[PDB]
Amino acid sequence: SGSMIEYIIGALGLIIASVQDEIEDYIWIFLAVFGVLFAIYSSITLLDYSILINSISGFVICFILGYMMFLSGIGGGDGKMLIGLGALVPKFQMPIYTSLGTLLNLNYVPTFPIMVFINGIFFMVFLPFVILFRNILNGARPKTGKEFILMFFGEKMKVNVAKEQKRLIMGQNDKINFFPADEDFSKYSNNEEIWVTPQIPLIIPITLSYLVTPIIGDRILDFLI
Repeated sequence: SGSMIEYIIGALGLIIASVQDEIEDYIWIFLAVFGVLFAIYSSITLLDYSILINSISGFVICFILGYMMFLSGIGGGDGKMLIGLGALVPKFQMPIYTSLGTLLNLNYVPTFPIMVFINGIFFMVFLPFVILFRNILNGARPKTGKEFILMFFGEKMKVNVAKEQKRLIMGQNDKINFFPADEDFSKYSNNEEIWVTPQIPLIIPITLSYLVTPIIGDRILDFLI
């Protein structure tokens, strides 16, 4: 309940961010700045050096965790918006039910921004299953080997619609490259069926996570341990 006005602004940033899909660069930096500036105002106003400290700290702890996630190559992307969210909304109303939670929850530690990510990553684990159905409902069945694997991670449509939506060619039948990105690598095929990369941006699960975490908190970590 405390830091409400703040929370509402991160939510905006992420919904703009989750929807759009370059501007991902302007948003992250804006969140940090408004956040830091905002803390100054609240601090002097509320008269609590308490506020400012978590903020700066939050920005820092997050820079390190993502820069490391950046470096330990995995993170690849987004670690950045978790960064900015950090120096603004670290710490927000939220239930804890784990030993780790008592830890993630502390003085400087940006609890919510961090939590929003963890709960966010598990969500991404539903994705392949989301696409499994999108594909079922799309009236697509698999005829070959890699297709089954594909059924979970890719979406099948006609080269007409393929080019129409101008997507990344993933492969035909078993000629699948599960990591394609020669641009639209010569879409040279008949107006037939093809496999392509979907655009389900990990940004979403994190935004869903942003909104649900305040209600969920540590529960998922609990059940999964």
